Amino acid sequence: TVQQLEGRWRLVDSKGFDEYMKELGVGIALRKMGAMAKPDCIITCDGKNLTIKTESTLKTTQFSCTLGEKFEETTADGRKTQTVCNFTDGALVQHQEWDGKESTITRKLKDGKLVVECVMNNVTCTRIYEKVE
Ligand SMILES: CCCCCCCCCCCCCCCC(=O)O
Repeated sequence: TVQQLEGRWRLVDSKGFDEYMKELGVGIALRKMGAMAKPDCIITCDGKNLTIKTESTLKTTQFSCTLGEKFEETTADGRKTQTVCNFTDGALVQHQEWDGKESTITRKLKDGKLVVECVMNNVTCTRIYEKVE
């Protein structure tokens, strides 16, 4: 259940994230910030409404969405995208679309921690998050 993803999570490990950002076309300024920020990810749900808030000194982002409904997302790197979030096959899937390109971030609960995987054109990433308190 999506509720099982609720809570404040802290990043304990990252992998492939720098390759992904490169794949998107993000420059060093943001690539360095992302590569060195150890953000907190707060996920809360209300029925079908869902909010994902990212917090760090180097950056703070946040967006809300209703499962199954498309919406305009202003990504941390400045992209406006047509995002849809849908909880399917036991994971939260955040599919993005912009300028003919696509990308999807998948968040799932595993062994007690939140495992976030991002993919774009076969280039992927894997961030592990442990619940705070
Ligand atoms: C932290 C911001 C760094 C700037 C680069 C942002 C690149 C956009 C990344 C968007 C995808 C983020 C999803 C990664 C998964 C996660 O939430 O940790």
